[PDB]
Amino acid sequence: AGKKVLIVYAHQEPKSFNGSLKNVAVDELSRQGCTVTVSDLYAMNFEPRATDKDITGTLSNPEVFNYGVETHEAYKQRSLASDITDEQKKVREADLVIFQFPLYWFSVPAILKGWMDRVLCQGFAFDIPGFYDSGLLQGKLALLSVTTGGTAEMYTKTGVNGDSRYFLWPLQHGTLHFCGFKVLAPQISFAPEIASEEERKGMVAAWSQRLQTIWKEEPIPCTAHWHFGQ
Amino acid sequence: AGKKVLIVYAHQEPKSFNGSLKNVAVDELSRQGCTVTVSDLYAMNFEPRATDKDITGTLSNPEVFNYGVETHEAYKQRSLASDITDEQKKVREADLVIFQFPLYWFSVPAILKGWMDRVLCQGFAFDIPGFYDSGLLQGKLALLSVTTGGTAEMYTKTGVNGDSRYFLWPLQHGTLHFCGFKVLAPQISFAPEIASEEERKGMVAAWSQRLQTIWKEEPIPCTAHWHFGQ
Ligand SMILES: Cc1cc2nc3c(=O)[nH]c(=O)nc-3n(C[C@H](O)[C@H](O)[C@H](O)COP(=O)(O)OP(=O)(O)OC[C@H]3O[C@@H](n4cnc5c(N)ncnc54)[C@H](O)[C@@H]3O)c2cc1C
Ligand SMILES: Cc1cc2nc3c(=O)[nH]c(=O)nc-3n(C[C@H](O)[C@H](O)[C@H](O)COP(=O)(O)OP(=O)(O)OC[C@H]3O[C@@H](n4cnc5c(N)ncnc54)[C@H](O)[C@@H]3O)c2cc1C
Ligand SMILES: COc1cc2c(cc1OC)-c1cc3cc(O)ccc3n1C2=O
Ligand SMILES: COc1cc2c(cc1OC)-c1cc3cc(O)ccc3n1C2=O
Ligand SMILES: [Zn+2]
Ligand SMILES: [Zn+2]
Repeated sequence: AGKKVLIVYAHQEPKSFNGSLKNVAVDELSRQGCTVTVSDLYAMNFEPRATDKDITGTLSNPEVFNYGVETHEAYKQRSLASDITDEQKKVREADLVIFQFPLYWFSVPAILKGWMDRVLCQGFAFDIPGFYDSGLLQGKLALLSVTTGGTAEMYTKTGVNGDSRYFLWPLQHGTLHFCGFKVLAPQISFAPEIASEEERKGMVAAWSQRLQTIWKEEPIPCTAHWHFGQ
Repeated sequence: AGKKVLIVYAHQEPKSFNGSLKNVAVDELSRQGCTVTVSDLYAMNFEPRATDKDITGTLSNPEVFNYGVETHEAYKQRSLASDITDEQKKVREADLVIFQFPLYWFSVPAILKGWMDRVLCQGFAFDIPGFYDSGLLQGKLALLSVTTGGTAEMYTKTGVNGDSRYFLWPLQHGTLHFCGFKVLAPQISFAPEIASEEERKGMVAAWSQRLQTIWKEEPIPCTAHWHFGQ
């Protein structure tokens, strides 16, 4: 060994700027000798809803359904639906998880929100006492690669949309950090669509360039102060 | 006369704490003589995924699928999927929209994130320009009614999960304010699974009692400072 990378990718269109950034991630990490896996959520028609279908066979209480409880129990009893256990297997084996998505409403698209809701269950991603620093996925790196509609000016502390780190908190701290990940600095590709075919190629290339030294990188301190303070 | 209310409700179990909060809201608004509609997302089997199935007419650009561009043009042409347009009709008629959901990863369950992704499209909820204070849904009130797993103390600036207002940002500001809603103070029912019987009953009745005077409330100043202080 050797390192393993999972790219969780959430875009409808392979020719898109998200497609290109995913293809460049695959090419470059593959070049370096890395083991690479991609979850293309839309091509998988990945199920985003948290429902009782997520548990196979019979339920620990079919009278009052409690998703958190029943999925925890199904995880321990190897009874989670196979789309979920497949995703968990890829996360278990990965040293680095990259999420590649367009910003939808200051967050992840719903299909990707559902991956997080469904795959990162109690028992697998976290437990009492295994959370934040002690989360079950400790030692793994996570990285957000996000494209925006709005320009970098719009995302400053006194722009319309506030500081980028404001929306990153629920994903980076609330989700990734809670599960044990060390979170690398986000990669935000601002406003690809109102940009020349040449600021674009430079955005794709700095992503490609950045992946070259990805393993030497230091994890951000994932704190309230990092996201909000000075 | 004569207010209209929409409750967008995202929970699997009618007998849950969310279910109760939703029932008391129906009962209380109904008692006041308000017109009440409930979108029960899980029971509608609501589609969270933003796909090309959401447009039924000729695509603007059939070679490269762009979801934001296609749904904007489908909106103006009236070729959006009818599940989207049924929701837009409920929103259009409403004076107040209440979101009732359990916090999933510092945000909304994916089914409800899909509601926001698919229903609040360009042309309907905002335009460029015509957002934030100029958003197209100006005039309407919005309220988040959220239940948590973590306690109020968790949930504080010096607690593990940070201040509760940190995770409201993408939802209150990035989504609702952007579309032009005035945002009412969120209702957060902290840690109902941990609470005693009387503490739960008191939480239900606090919601009930708040709704009695709901139309006399001023919105919050929905800004970086309200969310983040400092
Ligand atoms: C429901 C919804 C909610 C949204 N919410 C927000 C929000 O909160 N905040 C916000 O800022 N935005 C938001 N947006 C806008 C969204 O984030 C952007 O539309 C998106 O990030 C653009 O990424 P893309 O890959 O789809 O762009 P694309 O349109 O696919 O890419 C831009 C251009 O680059 C070209 N291209 C493809 N590959 C390459 C490459 N090899 N090199 C050079 N050019 C290439 C493409 O052909 C295209 O012309 C939202 C959009 C939707 C639909
Ligand atoms: C995928 C996922 C992600 C999550 N992420 C987070 C997170 O990021 N942060 C966080 O804090 N939490 C998180 N949670 C926890 C979640 O927010 C809570 O479990 C949820 O808010 C609890 O609400 P509920 O309606 O399901 O409670 P229930 O378990 O249904 O309610 C608790 C008790 O109240 C009882 N009850 C129902 N109605 C009444 C009434 N009329 N009067 C008195 N008692 C009543 C119920 O019968 C039950 O016994 C997550 C959970 C999941 C499954
Ligand atoms: C500049 O900051 C934003 C840009 C955009 C949106 C939201 C933003 O701040 C909350 C947004 C929602 C949205 C929804 C669609 O269906 C299509 C495009 C969208 N869009 C953007 O370009
Ligand atoms: C106290 O703060 C949290 C509580 C909980 C979660 C995340 C939290 O902080 C980010 C969370 C994720 C989660 C996922 C499941 O499948 C079932 C239960 C869950 N759970 C909680 O109780
Ligand atoms: Zn953190
Ligand atoms: Zn605001």
